[PDB]
Amino acid sequence: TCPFYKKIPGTGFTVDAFQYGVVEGCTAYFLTHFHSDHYAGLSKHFTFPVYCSEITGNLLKNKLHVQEQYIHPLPLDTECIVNGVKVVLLDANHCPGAVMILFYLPNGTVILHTGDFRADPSMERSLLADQKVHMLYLDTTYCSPEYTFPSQQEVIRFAINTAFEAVTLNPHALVVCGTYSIGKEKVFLAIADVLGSKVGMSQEKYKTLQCLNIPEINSLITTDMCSSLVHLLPMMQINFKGLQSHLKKCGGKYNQILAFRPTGWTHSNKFTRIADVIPQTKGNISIYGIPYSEHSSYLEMKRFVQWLKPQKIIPTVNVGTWKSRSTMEKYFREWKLEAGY
Ligand code: NI
Repeated sequence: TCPFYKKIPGTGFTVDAFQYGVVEGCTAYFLTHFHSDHYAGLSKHFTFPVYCSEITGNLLKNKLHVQEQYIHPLPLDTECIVNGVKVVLLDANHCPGAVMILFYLPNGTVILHTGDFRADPSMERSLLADQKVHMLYLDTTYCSPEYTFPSQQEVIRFAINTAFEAVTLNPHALVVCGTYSIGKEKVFLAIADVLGSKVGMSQEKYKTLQCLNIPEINSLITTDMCSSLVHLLPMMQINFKGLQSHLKKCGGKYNQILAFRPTGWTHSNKFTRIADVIPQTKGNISIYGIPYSEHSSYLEMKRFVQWLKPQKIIPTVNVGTWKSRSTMEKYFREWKLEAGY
C-alpha cells in the first residue's frame, strides 16, 4: 500500500508510486526521474497515464517498453493542465530528465515536490520566484551538517587533471569509469574530451545514453571498445579483480589502468579536501573514489528552504526511523527561527 508522502491531496495524483499495484483513486501517475527506487513497478503491461519529462519518456519506451499510448511527456518551464489541474515541471539538477513538480490545487494551495534534487541558487530565478508554496515535499538525503562535499565543477577539474597527467606520462594507460544508473555522465564525458577519445561501452549502456538528448552524442560515445581509451564498466567491476580481468581482454594494448568510482558522500569527506584525494593502488592498477553528488549538500538544502519559506515540509528520504525524523524536524525549526518565517 501507497504511503502518505507519495499522495497529492485534493487531486487524483501520485508521485513515484508504481510498486503498490492499482492505487485507489489515482487518475495520473507522475514519475520525477528514471532511477530504480522511483520507477519500481513499471513495464510493458502498464495501462495508466504516466506524466514525466521527454527524456524520462524516451527511457520508459526504450528501456522498460511501456507503450506509447500511456506516455505523456511535458515540456519544462510551461504551465500545463492535467485532468483539470495546473502543473509545471522544473529542472531538478539531478540526473538527465529529472524534474520537480509544481501543483496548483483547485482550493488555492500550491505544492512543490522536489523529487530528487541538487538545490542551486539558479532555482531562485525559475517560475518559483512568482509565488507562495504551502507544502514542500523535500529530498532530505543529506539533511545533517556533517554532509559536506565540493561543487561538481571542482570534482570534474580534479578528474580531468588526474587523467590528463597520467596518460601524458604513460600513453599506454587505459582509463576506466564505473556506472550503475543514469546520472554523473559529466565524469566520463569530460575525461574523454581532454584525452581526444570517444567513450567505449556495452550495447546496453549505449542504448541508455542514446535516450538522453545530449547534444552531439554520436561524436562522443561508441560500442567499439578497441578504438576508445576511456571505457565504461558496471560499478561492481570497479575493484582490483574486475579491472585485472578487464585489462587481460584488451589484447596487450595497455599496461596500466587508472579507474574512477563516482560515489555520493563518504566519511573521508570529513577529513580530506578534494585536492588531497589519493587512490588505492595494487601494481599497475589505481582506483580513485570521487565525491560527485547529484543531491543537495546540507548547506545548499538549507539555503533553498530558507529562500522558499514553505508553510509545511514533508521529507521524502530518511523517513523510516524515529531518530531520523526527529533530527530533520529539529533542523527545519532552526531554519525557520533563524530566517523569521
Ligand atoms: Ni535519484
